[PDB]
Amino acid sequence: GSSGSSGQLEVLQDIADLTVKAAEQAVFKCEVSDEKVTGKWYKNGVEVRPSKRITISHVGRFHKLVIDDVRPEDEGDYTFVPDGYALSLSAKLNFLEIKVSGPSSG
Repeated sequence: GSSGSSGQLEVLQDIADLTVKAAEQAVFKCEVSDEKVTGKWYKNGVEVRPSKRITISHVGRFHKLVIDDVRPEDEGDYTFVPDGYALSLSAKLNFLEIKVSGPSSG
C-alpha cells in the first residue's frame, strides 16, 4: 500500500445560481475529480428526489438535475454532497414570478 490511501476528492466544476420563472426547466451540472463517486441534491436542507417531472441523470464524473414546472418553492439553495467525501457545491435558484398589473375585463 503505497501512496494509495492519501487522497481526497476535488471540485473541477461547481454549480452557479440558476434564474428561472414559473413553468420552466432548471438544470444543474458539475464536475468532480471522480467517476465512481455518488451524491444527492439538497434544497434548502431537503433531500431532492426525482419524479414524473424532475429527472436526474448520472454521467461519469458529471451530475445532472432537471426540474420541470418550476415552482416558487424550488427557489432556495441547491447543495450537492458526494457520499463518502466532505465536499459540497453552492448554487442559488432564483424564481421569477410574472407580476400581474392592469387587469382586463370581459
